[PDB]
Amino acid sequence: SPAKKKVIIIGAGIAGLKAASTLHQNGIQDCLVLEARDRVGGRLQTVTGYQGRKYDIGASWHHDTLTNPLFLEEAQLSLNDGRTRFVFDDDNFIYIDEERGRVDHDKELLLEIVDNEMSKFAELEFHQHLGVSDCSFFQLVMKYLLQRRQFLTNDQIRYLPQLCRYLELWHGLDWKLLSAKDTYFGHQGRNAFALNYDSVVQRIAQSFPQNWLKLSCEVKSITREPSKNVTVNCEDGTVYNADYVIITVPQSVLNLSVQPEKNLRGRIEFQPPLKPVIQDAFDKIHFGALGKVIFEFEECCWSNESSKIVTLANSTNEFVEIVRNAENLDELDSMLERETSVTCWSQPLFFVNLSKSTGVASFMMLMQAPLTNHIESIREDKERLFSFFQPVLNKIMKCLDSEDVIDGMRANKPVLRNIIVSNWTRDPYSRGAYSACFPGDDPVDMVVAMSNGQDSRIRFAGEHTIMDGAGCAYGAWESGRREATRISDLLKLE
Amino acid sequence: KKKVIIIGAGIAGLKAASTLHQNGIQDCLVLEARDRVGGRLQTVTGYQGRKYDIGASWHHDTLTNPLFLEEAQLSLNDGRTRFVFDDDNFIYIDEERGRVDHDKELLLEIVDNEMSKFAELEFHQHLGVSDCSFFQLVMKYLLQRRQFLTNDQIRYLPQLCRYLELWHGLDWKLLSAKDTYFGHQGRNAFALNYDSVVQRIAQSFPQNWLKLSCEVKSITREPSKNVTVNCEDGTVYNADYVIITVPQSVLNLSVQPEKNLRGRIEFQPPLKPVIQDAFDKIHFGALGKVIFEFEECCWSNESSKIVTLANSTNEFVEIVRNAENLDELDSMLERETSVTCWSQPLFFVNLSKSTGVASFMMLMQAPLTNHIESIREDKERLFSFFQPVLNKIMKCLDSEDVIDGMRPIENIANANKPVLRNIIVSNWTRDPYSRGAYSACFPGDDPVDMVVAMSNGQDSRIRFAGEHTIMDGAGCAYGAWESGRREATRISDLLKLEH
Ligand SMILES: Cc1cc2nc3c(=O)[nH]c(=O)nc-3n(C[C@H](O)[C@H](O)[C@H](O)COP(=O)(O)OP(=O)(O)OC[C@H]3O[C@@H](n4cnc5c(N)ncnc54)[C@H](O)[C@@H]3O)c2cc1C
Ligand SMILES: Cc1cc2nc3c(=O)[nH]c(=O)nc-3n(C[C@H](O)[C@H](O)[C@H](O)COP(=O)(O)OP(=O)(O)OC[C@H]3O[C@@H](n4cnc5c(N)ncnc54)[C@H](O)[C@@H]3O)c2cc1C
Repeated sequence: SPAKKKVIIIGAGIAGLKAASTLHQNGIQDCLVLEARDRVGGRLQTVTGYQGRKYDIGASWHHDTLTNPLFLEEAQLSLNDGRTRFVFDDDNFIYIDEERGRVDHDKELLLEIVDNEMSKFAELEFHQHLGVSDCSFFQLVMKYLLQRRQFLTNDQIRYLPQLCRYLELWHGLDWKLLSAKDTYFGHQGRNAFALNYDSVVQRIAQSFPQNWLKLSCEVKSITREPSKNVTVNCEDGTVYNADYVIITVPQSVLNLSVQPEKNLRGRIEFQPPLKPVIQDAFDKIHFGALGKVIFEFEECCWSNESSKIVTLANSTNEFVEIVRNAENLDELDSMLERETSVTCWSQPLFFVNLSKSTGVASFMMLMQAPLTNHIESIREDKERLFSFFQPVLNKIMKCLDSEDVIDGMRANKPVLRNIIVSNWTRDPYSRGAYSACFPGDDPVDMVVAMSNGQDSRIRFAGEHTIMDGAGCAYGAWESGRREATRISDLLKLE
Repeated sequence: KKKVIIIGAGIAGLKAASTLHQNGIQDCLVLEARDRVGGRLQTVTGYQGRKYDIGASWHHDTLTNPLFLEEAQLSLNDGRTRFVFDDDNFIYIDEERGRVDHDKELLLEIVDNEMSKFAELEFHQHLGVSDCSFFQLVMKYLLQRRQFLTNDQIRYLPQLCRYLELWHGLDWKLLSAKDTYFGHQGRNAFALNYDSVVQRIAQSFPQNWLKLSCEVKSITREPSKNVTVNCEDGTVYNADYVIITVPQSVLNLSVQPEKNLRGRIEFQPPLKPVIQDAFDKIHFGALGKVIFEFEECCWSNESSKIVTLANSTNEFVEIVRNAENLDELDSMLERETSVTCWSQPLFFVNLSKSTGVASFMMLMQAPLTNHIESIREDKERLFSFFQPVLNKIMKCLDSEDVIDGMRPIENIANANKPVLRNIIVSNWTRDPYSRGAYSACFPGDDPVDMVVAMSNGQDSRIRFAGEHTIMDGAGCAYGAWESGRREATRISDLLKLEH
């Protein structure tokens, strides 16, 4: 009964899609790509909004364009057909405080400058020196303020910590949940806003046999018969046999495997269960929750000075006073515990003014955990969403020379037509955005256990399974290429 | 006759004396060729009593700079102001285009940042695979990334990124690519009187130790147990240990012919190969300074850091687009003079915003430096040479063209126009006791070598100190300061532990 297959890939995200592509390109046939959703792409998904406008609600950028192999590949194509597949949209950040207004490039505040000194401080804090304890990003910032208070103005002490939190939008984590050791990292060059990551997804998906793709099939278990064979079971009853399998489900979905209860959507029952090294790696790495909100307006009636805008959370002069009077990190903690609801100003938010970079009168906004989890939970209540983001949307329009926003969801004033929201934390085949470090996490344990496979036949691919480009679309891509190559060679020696 | 002999009263030599004294060492003296202390640290006085550091000006790497932290503690204790954090957002000016900084369409700072990453990736974990000139490195980048750069970015980015010339005091075709990018361990603090630092240390040991105008010309280390030193005037001192702090450039004369060169010291026996071979790894740049003193501030204090970019050409762009490789671009870059204020980048510190003084402190680099210090006394010519960039700057700062008021001919209808009252220029390249600014790398150079050679010393008795004898803070005031405490400590114990 079990139909024979050379290789069976679980998940049609970019890792799985590139693993299949690699296999076909290497002359391997009789393979399959099992995907639980009714589409390919995984965390790469482009959606349609007001008037046919398109937005990437998952990944949006090609990072590290200096080294990024996926980007380079895409750039080569565009060098021939002259087609526009991406656009370099890095720009000078505009920072907005609710009270003070724009604080970027300010001749008195000089925030970007002290931020740079802070990064250096963090680097001098962990780089080189072995054995330093980890601690949260927030605690790292307080330590910086404490040690350098003699060289900072009251305004810098107040607004710097809030401006530094834009890093929260790189991890999808609040600074008190984020590992200080993982916060900073060098970007290998400018980023490139993909103009349809779906275009990248379809190009790869289409580079191999289409009857290889099986959508809407949710894998529920994988068994290794200690006799060169692997049994896979789709929920739709079908059973398969294969020499090899490449598992590319999110680290969060795979986690479900090391816990009791098998009736969880997306969970895969492994027999034998995943090795202890893999099991144990889950206690040393976690998952962040970066989310997106697409604010679509009728037309562009605001300044297009920049395509990057960050709204700072609220700060107070009281905080400055506490920093001035604290004797040590211990007292600052005590004094800081000063005693109410969560508003659009309770945390930083990162806005992408697509008007300037793509010409579309819309804003792409990034949010972090825990806000992401609350906002996605009420993803349906548009009225409530507008109320929540109304004050910061207004403050932006002010700073960008415009009037308060008008709710046109059902000539001189910005009219909001639609609001789109990500759903990654509530989606069972997602359960979050991507791998992230809580203080104490060592991503290396997971990368090592994943790339060494459960055994010779059961392998892993995905953004959480590799070092360079970890968490990125291109890293997931490379991992796909990594596992398919190892298998092509092995089979090649058949 | 003496226990320790310190040659040079720069900050390296003065710290070394301060230390020895701090460890109760007796009978030590400081021999300085000049008629003052401070070496490359010199604060001069100009119009209306304004003071300027014509040598070192900033405390670099304030996060780790131990000299700076010491000054900071002093300030915490007495409230006296010893420095100010003058880092600021740079204003970049092009003769034709005007301001090109923080531009919504040019975004030069962002690509310059990428430019920096690329440089790290090229020399990263490769053992520094064959260095080239900063200029060459920049061309590689332009070529390899042209597909992702606009025409104007290709034109102005190379010019803007040359601000790095003012950090080395070397033009981009003479500068080592591998050493072009530095750490910058935190903000910089402008010393509000480095003379305060020099004075403090000079006053921390026996005032009778110092001997000014004493040019040392020969250091003889007899296989016995004492060293012999003789100033040019004839006086000969002999001591247990000797800490030589003269600048690398001067020390590099000991390995040349003709002991008639001013400053050159004759070693007996000669400097071992290791040391002499160290000088083969280039070194010594020529950062220079010009101070423009105005009657009063009549320009906008938008920033305290202004950089005028050297002229560029669209013709250059066209060539980057065409070249098919590094060799074709290299040769396709053949344009067949005259040096003007626009032939190189110039760095202007607008002291009005940071220190409330109506002056500009301008930094220049080799080969321009030597030419400008050559005519330092020709005020009229100095004015004509920089007049165009000065006006270009004043225009951008919402002011008028400069008026020459250096002579006793003041006017009354010039209250809205900036009035230049005086110009002050350095003389480091032409001063025999400095012969340049400080250690620097020509492509192919390797500082580690001279550092180890100097650090190791000629022997347990003939030691070295100075901004070229250390790794952390190399070429900086604090590096020289530390190197001084270093040799001091060693010699200290070798004497304290004895009897
Ligand atoms: C909001 C957001 C923004 C992001 N922005 C960026 C960015 O700007 N740049 C960047 O580089 N990265 C970004 N990322 C990360 C990037 O999207 C991911 O690294 C990458 O898409 C992960 O790819 P993958 O192939 O490993 O996994 P997917 O996460 O691609 O997983 C593969 C597939 O497994 C399927 N699957 C799960 N369970 C089962 C099952 N039981 N049976 C069958 N199939 C199953 C899933 O449905 C999924 O399609 C972002 C992520 C999010 C969530
Ligand atoms: C234009 C300029 C700008 C600078 N800006 C900065 C800055 O912003 N920040 C910073 O950290 N550094 C700066 N520096 C560098 C800083 O000035 C030096 O690192 C430091 O002063 C070197 O100190 P030193 O003690 O090693 O040498 P000096 O160079 O201090 O040398 C010591 C002494 O040796 C004496 N000497 C030489 N030959 C003989 C001889 N034969 N006999 C007796 N005595 C002799 C000299 O006259 C001199 O006084 C700058 C330098 C220049 C030229």
